[PDB]
Amino acid sequence: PTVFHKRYLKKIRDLGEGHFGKVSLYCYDPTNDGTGEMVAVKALKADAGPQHRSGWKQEIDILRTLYHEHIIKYKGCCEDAGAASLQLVMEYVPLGSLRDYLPRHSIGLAQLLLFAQQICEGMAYLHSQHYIHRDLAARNVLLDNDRLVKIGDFGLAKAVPEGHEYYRVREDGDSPVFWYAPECLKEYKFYYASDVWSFGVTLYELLTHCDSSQSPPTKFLELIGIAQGQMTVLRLTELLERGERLPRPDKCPAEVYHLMKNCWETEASFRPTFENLIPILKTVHEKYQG
Ligand SMILES: C[C@@H]1[C@@H]2CN(c3nc(Nc4cnn(C)c4)ncc3F)C[C@]12NC(=O)[C@@H]1CC1(F)F
Repeated sequence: PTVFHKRYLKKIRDLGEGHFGKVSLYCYDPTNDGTGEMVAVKALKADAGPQHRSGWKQEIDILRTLYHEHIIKYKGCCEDAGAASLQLVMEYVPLGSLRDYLPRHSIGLAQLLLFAQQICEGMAYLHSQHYIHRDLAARNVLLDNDRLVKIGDFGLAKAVPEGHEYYRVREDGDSPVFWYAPECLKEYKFYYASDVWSFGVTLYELLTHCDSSQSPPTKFLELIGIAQGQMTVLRLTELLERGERLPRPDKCPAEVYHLMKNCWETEASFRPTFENLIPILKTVHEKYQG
């Protein structure tokens, strides 16, 4: 409901961008004095079509309903007269994404497990509100302080229909395939369990400290190869169906790797839910925090 008046918005730097969206940091100063609040502003590119324009409206609506300690804070909207859509004004998360953060900050296993737990809390919340995320990756997890993590982007989030257990996707070129379960790649259906597979990939990223050479696209493309034309996805699907998985990250405990493998069961019904993961991670965290 909060309206941001464009006249007090001053652009500081870009925070990120995608094919149809862009996030920039702004100081919102209705005085030009020392009370200026830092905000993250997501805008939809003016050249986006009706599909993305309606998806944007839906994305804005999704963030307005969402309220949880491990979900980025919705702040308000304002008129993007330049793009004739609204702008999503959210809180500014200071330390960035774990993808930006982890390669430069040697973080302990215990803090990593705490992040993992917090991601599950935020996700079990999203799923209780009958929404699937569809883009759960370390790049979408913002670090507030060394003990507070938040899911900070919902560009692909969708409402799970009333009499349904999954959503029909209709796959595109922007689809994060290396974070996707077999049922997503193959049957074009995204379940609540499909987000759990993606969490297993995010957990692998956390345990590799988001090292680019150890990344899911890097490791999967090494296994599939690159002379494989129009068949990266088919070859990814079949390696997953043969039981092939991302390797065990160096210094990752065997029990935690087992948990990652359990999130990556080929059979979606065999995967734990996020509500199931919370007591398990709470307990594995305490264990390594000692
Ligand atoms: C979580 C992922 C990125 C980064 N975002 C945010 N980043 C921050 N803090 C921060 C501090 N340094 N850095 C680099 C980033 N605070 C709030 C944010 F909302 C939102 C976002 N989504 C996007 O960027 C999508 C891709 C697009 F459409 F722009």
